[PDB]
Amino acid sequence: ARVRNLNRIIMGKYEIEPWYFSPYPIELTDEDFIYIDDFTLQYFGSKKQYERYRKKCTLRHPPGNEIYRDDYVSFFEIDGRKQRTWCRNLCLLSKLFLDHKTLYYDVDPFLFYCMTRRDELGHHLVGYFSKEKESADGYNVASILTLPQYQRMGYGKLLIEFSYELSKKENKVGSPEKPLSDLGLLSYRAYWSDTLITLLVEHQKEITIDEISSMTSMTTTDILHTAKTLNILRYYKGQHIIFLNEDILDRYNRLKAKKRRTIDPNRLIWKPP
Ligand SMILES: CC(C)(COP(=O)(O)OP(=O)(O)OC[C@H]1O[C@@H](n2cnc3c(N)ncnc32)[C@H](O)[C@@H]1OP(=O)(O)O)[C@@H](O)C(=O)NCCC(=O)NCCS
Ligand code: NA
Repeated sequence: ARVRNLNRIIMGKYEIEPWYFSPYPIELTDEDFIYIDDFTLQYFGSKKQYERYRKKCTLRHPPGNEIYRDDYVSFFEIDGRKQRTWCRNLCLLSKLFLDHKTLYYDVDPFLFYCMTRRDELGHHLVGYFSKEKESADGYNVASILTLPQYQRMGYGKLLIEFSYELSKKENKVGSPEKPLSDLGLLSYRAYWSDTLITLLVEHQKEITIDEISSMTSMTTTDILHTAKTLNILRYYKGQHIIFLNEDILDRYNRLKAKKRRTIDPNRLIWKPP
């Protein structure tokens, strides 16, 4: 009698191996897989069951409002209490790639921003980030995930950038909830670095902290830590600023050569609470 652990999930054409344990309310059996519908995120212990439900009429994108949509990606705003089942299913899936996450069942306190790539085949959920409706610490991101099959493609950077666009529209500075996983922190540092580097070449050669905070919603702390790592912290005309140098132009051109996608602030049609 084999009592196996969840060693792989079937999502679309991908067979994915979990990084961490997730509290799926499933029976332990001699099999080590479950099916995860790439639309409803619902889980099944048998291909047959998955099949039965695949046939039923359902939307082909996240159950939320599409508040951002460009030729590359779309962002859907989902309210936990308004879509408990779907969101609980999203947290269960997310917990497979996070060392720690709050009780997946309690989704009412969060707002979920899900990102999709649109193909001739429709919407494909590639990542998302959650956010506390009310955060005592002003965190603008609770948990953030790029589905593993789509990692290392720039989507995570898009997710972080979008989270900052909400904060800008909200007229508040924000920072991701601490502590961060090594993966998340390295993604954030790359993002903070690319942002200051782009601001210094496309906006102004010298920028004060307030100006950077105003244009990016980044916190003083994250701005200063980033400016120090790049060695661009200086004092000019009475206040601390970040300045442009040769290394920056170089890094910028390299970044640009990578021809990456970004978030167009003008395409965010959204009003904060
Ligand atoms: C942290 C996380 C969101 C990052 O997401 P991601 O989709 O991999 O992020 P990005 O792709 O934007 O990261 C940029 C990296 O992708 C690489 N990349 C992007 N497009 C590429 C392409 N076409 N060819 C080669 N590399 C590419 C970048 O070069 C960069 O590599 P580097 O980090 O060594 O410099 C993801 O690892 C994740 O969901 N992890 C599990 C959850 C977690 O730890 N969350 C943080 C807790 S708050
Ligand atoms: Na996080």
